[PDB]
Amino acid sequence: SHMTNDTSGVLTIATTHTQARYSLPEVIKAFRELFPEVRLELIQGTPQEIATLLQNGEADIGIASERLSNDPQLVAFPWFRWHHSLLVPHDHPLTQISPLTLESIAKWPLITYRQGITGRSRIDDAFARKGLLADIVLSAQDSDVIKTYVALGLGIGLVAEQSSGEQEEENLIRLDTRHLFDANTVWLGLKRGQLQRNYVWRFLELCNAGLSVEDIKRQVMES
Amino acid sequence: SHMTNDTSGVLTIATTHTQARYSLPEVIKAFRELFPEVRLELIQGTPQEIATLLQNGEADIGIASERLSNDPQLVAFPWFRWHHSLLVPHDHPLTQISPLTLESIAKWPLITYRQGITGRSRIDDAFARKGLLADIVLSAQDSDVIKTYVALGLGIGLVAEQSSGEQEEENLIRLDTRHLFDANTVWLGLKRGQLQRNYVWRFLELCNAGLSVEDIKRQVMES
Repeated sequence: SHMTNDTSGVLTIATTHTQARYSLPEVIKAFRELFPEVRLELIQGTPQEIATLLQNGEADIGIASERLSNDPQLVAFPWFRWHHSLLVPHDHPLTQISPLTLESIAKWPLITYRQGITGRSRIDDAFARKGLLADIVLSAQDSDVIKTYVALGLGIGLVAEQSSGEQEEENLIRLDTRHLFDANTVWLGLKRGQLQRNYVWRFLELCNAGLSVEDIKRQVMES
Repeated sequence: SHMTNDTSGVLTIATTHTQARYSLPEVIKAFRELFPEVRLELIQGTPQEIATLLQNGEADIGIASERLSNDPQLVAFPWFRWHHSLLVPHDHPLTQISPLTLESIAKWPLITYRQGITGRSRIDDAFARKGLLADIVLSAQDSDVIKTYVALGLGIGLVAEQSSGEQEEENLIRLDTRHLFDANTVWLGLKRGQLQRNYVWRFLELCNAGLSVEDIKRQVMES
């Protein structure tokens, strides 16, 4: 097979709860087969921590939807795009509405992410187009807390579509609302101007077949 | 409790992933029956955030295992005690190793809470008594990330025992390690010298048959 079979080292990834649970596992699987002798470590944190770990060299790759593509000291690459969905009890009024609207949604107590995490600004901007503030009864740092309080009757949720919405957890159900909110990007961030072991560049290629190692590198070293 | 049918206001509780998921829901159900007209809001955050929100009055009650009982500006009451347990795949060597010792566990990749959160220091200290550092292969902000990576194969997990609760892990098993680590405590904190609405005082009581309302007030106020 491959030439990367005795490649060794330690790849440290810093990431959020969202990608840790809903996107990375697949990629990690692929990477462990490809690089069996490379130790992989993860640190979970907020976007702001992820950016600091990057600028200190405490992590090799940072993965999040916020603050990586706007840091002078990093360089970030698109991984995939995603949208929020509505998470509601299986028989909630909103399930007998249609077309779903922002007006519609703004009527219910809302359970979603704190500011500056998992696309929260997209939710806010969506309502702002209609002059509205959302009724936020729970500010979560993760989709799992959201599911708990939707199940518990406290309000409806806005979550990342990939948080599976919640397909398994029965009595809950995801309603697609692509038409109401703008898209998000998950970013792959590296420290600007910093050389990296081979398995680091290879790792970006595994998340996004659309990236080329040459172009990524040429672009980290621009400065 | 028809005395309190028309009690109204906003109760803001600040808390961690752990209690938001595994202990509060029950209490919150109780509270919503008792106080149907009071609006309940939750903020999820790190223990240090929680302390700040209390200092600022941005939250009425703070609930966490760390940093509340040692802040000069807060007053904290014990809610209950809890221990870590060991989360491993169904067919893992550790399920075949018997008596489970620190030294044994120390051999494997650990997936556990980051320092400062969900009793991590009970873990570090336990190991330090044996001259050991744990191999942290993933440092987590919450127990669901830990579940995902243990399931994936990355390593074994040290998790709060209470996170087993619901939809309990398919092909994972919890091994009892109370004899190996010390207990943790979950605190209920209020701002010291702060006056409150009647329902805040009740929430605390509702949480703990131990404390009475008068003793809570007396002790928050005494300084």
